[PDB]
Amino acid sequence: ARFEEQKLYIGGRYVEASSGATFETINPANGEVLAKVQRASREDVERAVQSAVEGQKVWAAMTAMQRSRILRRAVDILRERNDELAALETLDTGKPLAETRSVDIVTGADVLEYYAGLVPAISGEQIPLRETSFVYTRREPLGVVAGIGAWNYPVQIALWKSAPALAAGNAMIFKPSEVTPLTALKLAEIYTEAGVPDGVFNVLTGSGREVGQWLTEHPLIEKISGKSPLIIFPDADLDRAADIAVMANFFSSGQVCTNGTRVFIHRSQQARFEAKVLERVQRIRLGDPQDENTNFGPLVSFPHMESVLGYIESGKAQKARLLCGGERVTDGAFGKGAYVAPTVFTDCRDDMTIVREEIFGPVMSILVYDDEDEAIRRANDTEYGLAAGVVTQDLARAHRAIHRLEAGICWINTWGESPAEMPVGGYKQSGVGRENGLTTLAHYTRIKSVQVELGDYASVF
Amino acid sequence: ARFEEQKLYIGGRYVEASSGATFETINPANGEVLAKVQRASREDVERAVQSAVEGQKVWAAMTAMQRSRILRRAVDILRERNDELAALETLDTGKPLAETRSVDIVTGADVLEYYAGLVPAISGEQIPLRETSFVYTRREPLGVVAGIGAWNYPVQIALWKSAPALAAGNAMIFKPSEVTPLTALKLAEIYTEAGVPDGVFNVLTGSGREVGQWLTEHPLIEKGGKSPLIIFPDADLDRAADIAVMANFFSSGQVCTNGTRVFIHRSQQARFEAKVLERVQRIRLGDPQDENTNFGPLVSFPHMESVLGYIESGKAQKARLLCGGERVTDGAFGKGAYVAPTVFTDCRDDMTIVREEIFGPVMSILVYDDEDEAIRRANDTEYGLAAGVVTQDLARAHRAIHRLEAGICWINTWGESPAEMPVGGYKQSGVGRENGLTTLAHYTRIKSVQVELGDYASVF
Amino acid sequence: ARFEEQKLYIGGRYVEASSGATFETINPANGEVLAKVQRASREDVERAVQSAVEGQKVWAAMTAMQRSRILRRAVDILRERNDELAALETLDTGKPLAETRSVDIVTGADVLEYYAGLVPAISGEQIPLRETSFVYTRREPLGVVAGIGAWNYPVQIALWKSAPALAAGNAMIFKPSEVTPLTALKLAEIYTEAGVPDGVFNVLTGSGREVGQWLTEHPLIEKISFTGLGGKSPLIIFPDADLDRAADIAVMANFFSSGQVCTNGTRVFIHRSQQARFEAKVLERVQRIRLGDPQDENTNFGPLVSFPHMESVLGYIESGKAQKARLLCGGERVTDGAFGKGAYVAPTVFTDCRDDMTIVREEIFGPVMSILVYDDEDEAIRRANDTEYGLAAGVVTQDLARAHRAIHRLEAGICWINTWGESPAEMPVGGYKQSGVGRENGLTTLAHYTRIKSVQVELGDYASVF
Amino acid sequence: ARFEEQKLYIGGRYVEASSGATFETINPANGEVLAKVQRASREDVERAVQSAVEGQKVWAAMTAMQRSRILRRAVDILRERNDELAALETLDTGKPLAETRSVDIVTGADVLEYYAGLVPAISGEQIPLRETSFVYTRREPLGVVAGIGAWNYPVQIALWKSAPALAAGNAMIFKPSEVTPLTALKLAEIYTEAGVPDGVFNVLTGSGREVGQWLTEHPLIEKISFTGKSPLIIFPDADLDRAADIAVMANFFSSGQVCTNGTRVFIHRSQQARFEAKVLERVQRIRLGDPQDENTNFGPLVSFPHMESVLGYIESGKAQKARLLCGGERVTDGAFGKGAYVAPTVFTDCRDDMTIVREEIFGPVMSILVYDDEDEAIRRANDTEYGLAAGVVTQDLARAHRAIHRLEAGICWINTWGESPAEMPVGGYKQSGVGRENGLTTLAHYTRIKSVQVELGDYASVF
Ligand SMILES: [K+]
Ligand SMILES: [K+]
Ligand SMILES: [K+]
Ligand SMILES: [K+]
Repeated sequence: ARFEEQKLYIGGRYVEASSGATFETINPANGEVLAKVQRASREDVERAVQSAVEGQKVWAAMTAMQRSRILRRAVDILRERNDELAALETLDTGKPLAETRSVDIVTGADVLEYYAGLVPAISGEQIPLRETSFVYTRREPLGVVAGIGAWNYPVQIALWKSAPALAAGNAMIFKPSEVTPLTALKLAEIYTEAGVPDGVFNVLTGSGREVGQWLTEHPLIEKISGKSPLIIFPDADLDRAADIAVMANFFSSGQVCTNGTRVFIHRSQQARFEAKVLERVQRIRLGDPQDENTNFGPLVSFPHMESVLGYIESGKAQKARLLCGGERVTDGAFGKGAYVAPTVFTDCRDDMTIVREEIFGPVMSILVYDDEDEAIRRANDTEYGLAAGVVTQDLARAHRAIHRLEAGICWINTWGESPAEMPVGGYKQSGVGRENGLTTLAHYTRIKSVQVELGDYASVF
Repeated sequence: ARFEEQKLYIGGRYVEASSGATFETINPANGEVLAKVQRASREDVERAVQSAVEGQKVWAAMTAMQRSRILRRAVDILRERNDELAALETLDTGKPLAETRSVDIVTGADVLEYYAGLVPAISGEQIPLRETSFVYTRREPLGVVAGIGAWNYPVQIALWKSAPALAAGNAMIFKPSEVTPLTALKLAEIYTEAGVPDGVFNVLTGSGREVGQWLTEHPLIEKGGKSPLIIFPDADLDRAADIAVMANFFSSGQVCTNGTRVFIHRSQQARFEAKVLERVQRIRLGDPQDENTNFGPLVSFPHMESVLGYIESGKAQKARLLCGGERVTDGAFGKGAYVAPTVFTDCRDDMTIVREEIFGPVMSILVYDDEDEAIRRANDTEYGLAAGVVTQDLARAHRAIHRLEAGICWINTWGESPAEMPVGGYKQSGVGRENGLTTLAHYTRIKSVQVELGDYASVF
Repeated sequence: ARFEEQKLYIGGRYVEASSGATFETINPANGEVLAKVQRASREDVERAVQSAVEGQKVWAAMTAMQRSRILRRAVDILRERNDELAALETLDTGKPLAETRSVDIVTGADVLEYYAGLVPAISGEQIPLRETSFVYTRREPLGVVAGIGAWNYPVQIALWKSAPALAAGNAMIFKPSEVTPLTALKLAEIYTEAGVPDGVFNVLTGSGREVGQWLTEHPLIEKISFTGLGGKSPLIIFPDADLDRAADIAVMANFFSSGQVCTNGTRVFIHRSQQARFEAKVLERVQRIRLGDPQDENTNFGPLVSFPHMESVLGYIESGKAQKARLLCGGERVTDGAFGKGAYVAPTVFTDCRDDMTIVREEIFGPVMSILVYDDEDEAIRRANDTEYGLAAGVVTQDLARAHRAIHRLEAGICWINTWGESPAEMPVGGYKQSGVGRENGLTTLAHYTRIKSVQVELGDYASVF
Repeated sequence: ARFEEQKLYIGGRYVEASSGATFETINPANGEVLAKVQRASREDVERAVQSAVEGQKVWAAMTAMQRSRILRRAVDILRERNDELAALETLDTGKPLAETRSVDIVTGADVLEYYAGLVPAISGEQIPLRETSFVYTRREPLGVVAGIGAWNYPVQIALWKSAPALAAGNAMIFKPSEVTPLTALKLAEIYTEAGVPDGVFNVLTGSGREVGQWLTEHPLIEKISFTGKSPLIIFPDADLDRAADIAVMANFFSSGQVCTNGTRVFIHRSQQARFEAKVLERVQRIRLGDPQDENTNFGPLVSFPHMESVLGYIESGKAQKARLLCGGERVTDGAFGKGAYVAPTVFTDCRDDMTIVREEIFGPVMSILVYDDEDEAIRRANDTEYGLAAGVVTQDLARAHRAIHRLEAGICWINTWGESPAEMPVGGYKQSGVGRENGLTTLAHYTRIKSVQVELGDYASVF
């Protein structure tokens, strides 16, 4: 009710859905209705697909450099409208302006810029077979792909998913989280203004698994779409360790997939470490995310808050020691918002629920260990295997330890800057591996292998 | 009957299954029971997994070049035993020895040889972030992976799947098709004899879907078409007929990539049919162990029954039966699963034999009037595995092939498939560097390591 | 006298050369003096080099993406000034405005845009050696490199050499051809306006081979790129060729830029049975070539680049006649009207040529096509290959097998089937460029302008045999 | 006189030179003549080239896997003949059998084995231009290339140069150092025995610069492969025992005859005394001796002229008042008098203007330089015309990382030394791994691109 009703984006313009049904997007800072948002119907999905199939033909028919300049123009518009997009994202997600202004759009534009540069670097192979025959391969666009948005980093993930897809000559239909639909629409406007052909990037808003499900079932849509340990070794700089543990747990109010929510500390260092974390947590600046001085906002929604409070209650019941936080923040204007205080449990155990399960809120679990191998064994003892980190002054030891840790992303004496080829939100590494940029593009193309026979054809018949 | 009971292969040796159950593998040339074969139980899966987990650590702890040398030793053994493995494959599958001796083991050994030489090249990336920080990557083995066998090219596909997986430092648990389980056990023996550590290549036999599911569900286990052939009016028709015949009757039509929808221009239909007929009439159907045979029985009696059902459907929908169309029962052939080479013509796009994959020796000939129409109809299908054109014109050959929607494309030939695709049959004698490297990457995972050497910054 | 004296370009501005010596650049269309141009001394080379050393440090300190942003701004400016730069190129080279306005700056900007986009992809390798030890690599700028220009595509080649050198983080000192020095200086201004730091692209003009020698001799110049690539490239027209397409290709392959192109197909092989029909088709096309004032956009064939080059070409034409080649058309200087004041040679075709003729054996770099008859395919290929040169080759045929088979048998690096003239980006030849670059060709080129630094780290114990 | 006169190896066989001239190769351990060796003439170079041209065509006509298998067969023969080849290399070079038996042939064969595996991984590209035109590229062999040998790692360098050249489908004409020509010929026989076609690897021996020049001049030779004062900076927080082990290894391995040797050793003033005592103790237990004895780890220099050159440099250091810490003379006791033995030598309190500091010596002579601060050390380290390798020793890896950024050498070591990159034809210890886009990249340098544009549409002409 703050903004006019949000409509579907198909064919370079907004169009009315065919379901007559809507949902609300709520500012988590105050419970205010930001906008009513239209639910795409199945008919509307078909409409987006046909728009996208035709649009993709125009896009693919352009030269590589033509596509590249168009995407580079979208980058420009993104950087000009950075503060405006951030403010909108802050309203929708609850994330502090200090985060959204310096991370979400910035890194998003950066990856779009990066991929735009690789568009003219997509080529195939030639393979000699014999004097009278050879093979050449062509990399062709998939056609139409679908992208499913995240609620923690809406615009960043929209950029992360659409950039390689569009760069590889595909159209994308994007469905943002129902929790956070606003910036995705803004993104689509920007693509259109930058010269991206109609239907190349359509946005379908929808709730529950339905709109996502229709994209999945549609035969013309070619493609679709942690409890990380932090081990503090005995020779760690404890100030660095506490800064890392705090950043790893409370940035974006703990709503990051790669968060280091299981913090292993050696028995001999437990007392000092707890005191240092305590000190850092007490000076966290929780507040209204529209205040530039806030560095810790409310959670993304009320139902998520209730879920986090459920986990915290689980931690108390299971006899984890509560070091700080542990409740909803309700004084002042906070009581109308979805605020959970930065929470830390210690003396945890591996069978505890707060330790086994992803919480996706500001809840750190501190676990005590006695020897190095034990800690690594326990760090690995999980279903997930997303990220891991070690803190130590001995790099030979760190080197040894990361060989033994079963995780795709490993941090040594830092945390949070995730590999550039991974569609996970938060800090992103300001540099990409050539092969990962090119391998990612390669995922959005299919290979055709053409064998040319120049000689006689042999038949056994 | 012919051979002793076949056991499970776990840990560098044969071991007893714990199901108390067996199935038979049958010689399709004469219907004799080749062997009773043990069924793996769920506990036998668990046993194979623990063996594999431990074997993989020994394997992965070796250098890439150490593994490569071992794999090359298996290559050397495979070439020595080529003829013997070929004859066994012919017993189990019915495929002519002339094929098995020159294709199945030769190309499988080739691909093992290829990955052994390529793997030590693989390195990681290093990426500076700023003066005090950098990230690097390394590719690591997945761990234990599962391989599911094909019935049409049992040992070739066993080699095609195990080669990159083993080269990349994984263990594989392999489950051959219940129709054709014999050669996969021989391959396991050969890996062991080559020096592959115990547990690195285990084989579990099983009937139906159960063993497959058990592998799929295991938490420690990490991981057809209706292809069109378009004959353009400027084609050499003799070459076209050669291509169409090979594309339909090699391995008795049991190839995934077969050109089972043959488009011919209306003005050339009559002459093309006569040329196909001349070639079909000299096909040498017979005992597949006889080196002079070039067309054997189908792989099994149930598969024969399914093909005969499709042939019945063709007649029912009034396709014109040009030749073949029945089981061959003369003399000793009536004891085998022999279906004559079969050609239907005057076919239409909506016919069941045209829409559905038969996996038997049934060619469908379709008439077109113009080139755009032939391309449109060729593309009008859910499948998209392979396609080919026959023409002598430079522009038309490339133009047409680029408009066809298939991943494997042939100009003026048929049948030799890219070496990076686990498709049985003839293989291209050449591999793209990127294709080879990419296949290897499917059997590895990337670990990214970021090191901060300076101060760490925090917003809190 | 048309333009003011042209100075050296060092440190983001024009500075005086230390000698008082100058040379002239001449408009080949009318013999007029376009400008006096200063000749650099050895001291100016030192000056330019010291400037380059320092500019390069500032340039290299930026990230690859920051460099690429700046180079993209240069691209934007080049597009803005396309017509102005083309007009100037036409004055200096005598090439038709229709060519310069659509080819020279357009493709040069294209290649700058390509390398700008490609360079931020470059990463290094990490190679584990054992549990406790690894080595990693990094690519680094060479430092200061030099480039030597060509007279036939001055600005296009200046862009071709400076684009990957600069993208990779180096500085370049460029010496354009003394025949055509004007546009290189304009390029230098444009790099500066775009934000390329002072000293990163310096231009030194000079006569003869001395400036080139001083650049080579300097110890702080890491690499020098000379190209200012001989060819006597064959075009084989097979009997099943479309003869109209073949005639079109042959004339484009011989008379574009008035025949002053490294890759030209100056030996045209025709089957004996088709010689007369093919000649008639070439002659028809040659007769409608619009030779004239290059400033007129309607002109498609200009004068040669200089009077001396014209005399050299006329010398070859005299040789062809003396050796009894049959003259099909042209064969003389064009002197009617104002053309007498310019360096104009008529489009010339000899036929009944023989492999031992001088015009067949030697590169002419002028508008002189040699037509040779053959009797079979193996003979054509053998004779096409029988030459010291191995630059380009082309075939015209409608048959799928013959097209690829003949090309596979031809010993040349640049090959064309049923076309001519669009050359690979990785080749520093002027003219039409292919609208697409192989990923590997691009990175390989970038790598020529970098060096590998290799760092091995030992985290564990060190072993000594002593 | 130990062996019969060595002839040229052209076209898979030994043939007589047409120069009428020979030179001698001398065993530096005892002064014995090993062999008279024929000098190739300009006419022999031509003969070798025409043999190479024809052989290369046979080699390139084979399938990629055929070439791969032949090169692998050569690897197996090299493993079989390791000890025999090592003994011969020891005779010719004076390098201890302990080195030659475990390093030279082992690592050479390792590199050939590596490249043999990549033969089938050579391929080109396809480049779309527009719907109606595309380009495909073919990687073809250059043809005939030349390799120039080095005297300090004869067989290893022969292997290092010939392996990618042959794997890429070229023929190579190889010219070993006149100081050490014997093993190159043995390698040539091994290639032939493995099935390499006649002419694909020819060997021409010669003295002076004649053969190398004639090869460079020859119009059918597409490429010639020819083969400083590297600093070792010991930071104040270095483990001095590690520092001393590295310094000693970096200076005295192969009797100091390695290209990448860290002959300028920078030590902080606060650590000079302790460091000197640690170097002294290690140097004193070096086992100088007959290189045929397995217990020897330090042999004579490669030749008598080289010894005299080294002794001249040692005289320069004394004359310029460098402080002699140890060694500093020819070892002449007993049998050693008949050989070319120079004691492991250490100068300290050196200065940057000293000849022994500024010039490369290629002998067992360490120059120790004192410094006061880290940036000064790094500056002085970079202040050399050369810029091959550098190393740092420190316990602070953050510091080491910063320092390698500032050091200008392209081969850098942190807390180690000696193992050079596996793409650089520099003898010695080698890194037991190669990054793909360098092995595969090196192969590319031995091929050229043929680019084929296919036009499927109308051809436009402005005329
Ligand atoms: K919301
Ligand atoms: K069977
Ligand atoms: K001029
Ligand atoms: K010697």
